[PDB]
Amino acid sequence: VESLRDFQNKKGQLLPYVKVKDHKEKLNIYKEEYERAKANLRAI
Repeated sequence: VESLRDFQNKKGQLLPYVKVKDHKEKLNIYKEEYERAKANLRAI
């Protein structure tokens, strides 16, 4: 039972999901910064 438990533990994995969310928020922040700087320097 405990070996099967650690088997499902090794199955999950979670690292792809956390990398997905990390790269998503990174791209969002980067796009926000790009738009902000572009608008600011266009106005200036």
